[PDB]
Amino acid sequence: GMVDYYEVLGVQRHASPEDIKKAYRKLALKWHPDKNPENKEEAERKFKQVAEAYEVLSDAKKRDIYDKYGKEGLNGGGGGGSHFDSPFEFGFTFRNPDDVFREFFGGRDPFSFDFFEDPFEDFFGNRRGPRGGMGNFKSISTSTKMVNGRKITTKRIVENGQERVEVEEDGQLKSLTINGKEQLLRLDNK
Repeated sequence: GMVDYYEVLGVQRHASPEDIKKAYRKLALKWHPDKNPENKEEAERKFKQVAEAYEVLSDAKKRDIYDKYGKEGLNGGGGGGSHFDSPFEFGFTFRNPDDVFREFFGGRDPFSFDFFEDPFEDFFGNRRGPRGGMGNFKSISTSTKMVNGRKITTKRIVENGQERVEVEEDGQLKSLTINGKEQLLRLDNK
């Protein structure tokens, strides 16, 4: 009948490889972890499914199998009674969906721009930019002590060459300094 991966892509069984590429790219954005983190439940599940769907469905070796079977799947060739040459299952494991998207996109929004959607030009940091960026951290020094029953924690965080000191008391930020310039926390109403 049809291959379930088509339903994952949201297309018809007669969709071309190029149309598979379309759905793949579109859904890569649509259900991207950073696109819809609010519904991470539906997003994660479908996002990962898209990885599998694309990789397998787009494989000519699997298409050969599907053509033999008639898109029947379970023992399709036997049920249909077909006689075509096809590749065999050799105990192949499942691939990390994240690695799939890493290969083809880099784990990033397919429809993003390096000149317009610059991660390092984002006040809020909703483009995988600095301020919590992986590989951007040089070194973090953490030291905690007890003062009059109070938990005093000081963190020296170096990121992108910039140093910021964070001093907390019982889990509450008391002082914050950036490159020797103390910032006023009263301005932070987030």
